Amino acid sequence: MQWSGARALEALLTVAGELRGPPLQLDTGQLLKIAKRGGVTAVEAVHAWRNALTGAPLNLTPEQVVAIASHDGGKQALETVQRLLPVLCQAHGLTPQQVVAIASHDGGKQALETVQRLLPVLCQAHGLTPEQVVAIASHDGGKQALETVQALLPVLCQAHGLTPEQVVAIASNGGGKQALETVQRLLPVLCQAHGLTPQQVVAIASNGGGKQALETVQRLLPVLCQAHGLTPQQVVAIASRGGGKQALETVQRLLPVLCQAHGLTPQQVVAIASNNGGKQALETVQRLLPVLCQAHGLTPQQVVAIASHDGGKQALETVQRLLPVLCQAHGLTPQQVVAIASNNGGKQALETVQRLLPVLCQAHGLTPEQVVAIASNGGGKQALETVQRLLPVLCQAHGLTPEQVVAIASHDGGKQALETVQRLLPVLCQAHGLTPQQVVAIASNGGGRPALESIVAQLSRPDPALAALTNDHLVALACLGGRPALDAVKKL
DNA sequence: TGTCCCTTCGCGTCTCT
DNA sequence: AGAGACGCGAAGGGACA
Repeated sequence: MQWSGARALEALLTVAGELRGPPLQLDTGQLLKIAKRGGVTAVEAVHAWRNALTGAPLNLTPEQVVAIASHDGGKQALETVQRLLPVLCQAHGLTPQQVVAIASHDGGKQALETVQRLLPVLCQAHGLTPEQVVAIASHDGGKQALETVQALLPVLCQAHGLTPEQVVAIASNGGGKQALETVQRLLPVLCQAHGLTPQQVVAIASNGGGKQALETVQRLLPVLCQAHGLTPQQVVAIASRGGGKQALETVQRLLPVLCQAHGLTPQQVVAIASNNGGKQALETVQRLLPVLCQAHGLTPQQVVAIASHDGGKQALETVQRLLPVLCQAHGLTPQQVVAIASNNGGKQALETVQRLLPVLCQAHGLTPEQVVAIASNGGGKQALETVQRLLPVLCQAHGLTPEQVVAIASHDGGKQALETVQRLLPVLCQAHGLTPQQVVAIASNGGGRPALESIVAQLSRPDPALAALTNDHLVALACLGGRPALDAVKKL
């Protein structure tokens, strides 16, 4: 495509077709996906050994191969997986899914090779579970996290009195080596000098870009409290709730402005920045707040709500754009649009709503009020889309009212709930004698899926705290609490 | 042009009261 | 109920060969 070599672009497009060909069945989006983050060697390599990967001792799925390949160094990983997957699975007892998960990142070769080399000395001499070692390694720069963990885990646990859980939490992100190193250096300083509980320091470090956040706090903590009247707790919030270095800096820079000119409480400013891409939200509310509280739009309170979530920027922009079209064209109050946008993935919901509202309301016979309810949760897009698919099959093949399906959908994780009802409603109702309404009741909550999955596992294989509770109790329990409630009872 | 490592950001799901 | 934690992963940048 680009410019350097000559004429061998044939060979590239040759292969591009043969991967739609018959070991893998790659669609366009996937080849694109590989080509994009993986590069051409990646695409070359998939083809290169696509039969070897599909069967043999590996028996990987296509989407697994895609997953491994579509990353910087993808080629290297694919080669390194062929070599090591069997030995890591047998000689160190990992699942394939685990080996893949290690591999599906930038520098997978380095991660895999380093696991092989250090999985024992960690699990043995530092009593770490393999789960934990995989966790540390399942990230960009895994080699470094692993390697650094080995070096510092004695030191961090002896001299600074940290739990191993905490060390793993820190290392189990991108930039582990850095966060670890930076903690070691700054833990005393931050603790004695700036007066922070080690718990808070670990909180901060246990995100991506922790090194930055630690350093930035040390520097900016005094100022934000002294000059800007923030509590250290409030500062730590920002620095560990996603905002990181960026948010802290942005807060300092934009705090006076948003309070004087745009008239917000610092309590709100913190709320807004205590999230991923605070910087983004903040800057977005600095603009846009006017045009939202004018161009009829909304109250500051409402704007703050929309912004106080991951990807607030997206939400605010999607609101300003689609607010008129939804309100005027599809007949929604601004109150509803705000509700829809006041969640993770607001942009996604609003957009999905606009395109599925009519579809649901004519073709599937829902009220708008219903659609809004479905949309007014985290992962709205997913529910709406799943409702669309699964409504007819749920009502016909499994005989539920719509009002029921909407109930199941109207909760965070709606998608999972619905899907899981589909899998389990039969086995539950016939094999263990539950009644749809019960199964629906269980599902109509947060954590509806794990509730159901738990409820089944229990009935099919009556785990240690057997009998005692009859089925109707387990149901009532699961509605009340869910998987927490059932696990909790099992522990008694 | 590939490989490896680091940081920021966005979406989705579950639980803790 | 809503806030907060957790998991997953895209995207963007830097360093070096």
